[PDB]
Amino acid sequence: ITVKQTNMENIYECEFNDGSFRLCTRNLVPNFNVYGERLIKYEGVEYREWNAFRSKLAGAILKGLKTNPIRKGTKVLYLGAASGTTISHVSDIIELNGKAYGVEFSPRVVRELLLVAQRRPNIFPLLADARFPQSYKSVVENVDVLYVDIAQPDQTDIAIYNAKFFLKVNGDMLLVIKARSIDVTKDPKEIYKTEVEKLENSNFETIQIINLDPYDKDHAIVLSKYK
RNA sequence: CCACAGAUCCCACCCGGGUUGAUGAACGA
RNA sequence: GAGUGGCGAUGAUCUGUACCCCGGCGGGGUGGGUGUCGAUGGAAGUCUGACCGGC
Repeated sequence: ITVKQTNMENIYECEFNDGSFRLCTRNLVPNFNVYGERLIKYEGVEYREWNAFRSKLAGAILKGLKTNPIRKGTKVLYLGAASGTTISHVSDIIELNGKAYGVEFSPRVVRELLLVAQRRPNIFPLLADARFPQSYKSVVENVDVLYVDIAQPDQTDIAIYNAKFFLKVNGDMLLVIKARSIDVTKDPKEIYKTEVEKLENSNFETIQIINLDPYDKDHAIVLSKYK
């Protein structure tokens, strides 16, 4: 075993007893895991193993995401927080300084998000519909990163709408494009092109476009900058 | 010896089972 | 001149030589099994489908 820093703040890799390499984050709440993930101690510091198959952000990293705009003390608005798998990892990355506002409109699921956000001062859960930022306007601030993973046909439009509400100028947006929930009939690759055009036809400046394959089928993630 | 009975067996329908479980399957608030 | 303090059944040794280490000893780690509990940890990991009867 060995753990060491990567190009990106508070994100680390492990050399393993066998010789595999897995991503991990520095555990903000030591002894405690959110999904079933492995806890690893090295030189008396505890890391949480970041499974790429579950977290699209880890997936994006392993698919060579240039620069990660989520770091120490970053303010992120996180649309589609779901059960808290990925958002827990951005909690770790961001540390007590930065803040993460987790928007999620499915109660059956915010149920389990609560448990994550109780243990974590970083995370401000919100049972609200991301199509109406008016209904959480009164709790959030402006932000550096708009991380958007929402299952919706008009997911791109929703994201833009939130952006002009809460995204700082020169802030970054990580937008997960879910082809099969925008249209199961269309070709995933046509969809990626047309949704990126929406961002450009607003004024987002496409920085990097990644295809999340192995890890996520018919998905892509866009990193771009709001102007 | 036949006749006729008997009940069984199916045998197939018939019904219910039954698409909201037939089966068999060794326990321990 | 008076009182105290003096081996020993009313009881020494042998083995948990742990490893080896740095300074017989100090400290160190690695060990054993054992007390606690835990983790989430690890366990063909989670039955079966042709026709069941009543008549």
